[PDB]
Amino acid sequence: RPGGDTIFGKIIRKEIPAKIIFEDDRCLAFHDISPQAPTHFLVIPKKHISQISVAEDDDESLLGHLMIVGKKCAADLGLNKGYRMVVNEGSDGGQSVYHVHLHVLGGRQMHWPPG
Amino acid sequence: GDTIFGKIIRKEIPAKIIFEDDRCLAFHDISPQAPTHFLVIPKKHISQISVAEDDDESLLGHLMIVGKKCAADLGLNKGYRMVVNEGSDGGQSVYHVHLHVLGGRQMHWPPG
Ligand SMILES: O=C(NCCc1c[nH]c2ccccc12)OC[C@H]1O[C@@H](n2cnc3c2ncn2ccnc32)[C@H](O)[C@@H]1O
Repeated sequence: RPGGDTIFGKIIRKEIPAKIIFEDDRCLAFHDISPQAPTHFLVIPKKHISQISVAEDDDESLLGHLMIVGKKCAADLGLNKGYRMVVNEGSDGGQSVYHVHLHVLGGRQMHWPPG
Repeated sequence: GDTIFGKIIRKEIPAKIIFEDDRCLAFHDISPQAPTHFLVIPKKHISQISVAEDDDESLLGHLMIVGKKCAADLGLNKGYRMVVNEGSDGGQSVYHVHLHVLGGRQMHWPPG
């Protein structure tokens, strides 16, 4: 299926409700249901890629697109004091959904280390 | 608006370089927050992700691809976390765009 089998595939296909921020032919941005900051959203590819470790060389511009859409959405949402973008890989990185996704967090001071 | 990362690109100060090509550089972070902690930066001086141009998408993606190939080469088979900080709330420490890659331990939630 277009978008894959994960929960994020179902969001892409409008089978499960989500609070969409932005959508184009390549990606979808929506608020996280378990926010860790005052603003916390995800940007995901519509093409299913399970995790960043298996991304193809030809997936470069798509991955870049996630970050451009992320920074544009942060702007549109009024994160003028800044934000943090996170991609997690595998067990050690902390991945509960195996569909590549960019976390964007802001509206408070983010601390170091980033987990 | 030169930065310390500009000096690193120009080879004017030491850094432990992992990988270089014509448009980016990966090197170990001087202040590591995990057993493995490196940066991937563009050679082009983009001050912060918030000012990246549309035309830069491919380059930003390249940082992530380079980062994931370096992680594999450094033996990070249990996973890793990639981070880009923007602005004071993001805790951006150097005004030259950089991708952090951290692994070699469990990374926690929230991510700061
Ligand atoms: O994979 C990850 N890793 C980060 C967290 C983590 C998990 N395991 C770890 C072990 C260690 C450290 C961190 C972690 O995050 C997936 C994200 O998807 C979010 N999410 C899941 N379902 C929906 C949704 N967001 C909107 N939705 C709308 C409708 N349905 C959903 C979820 O809240 C989470 O932040």
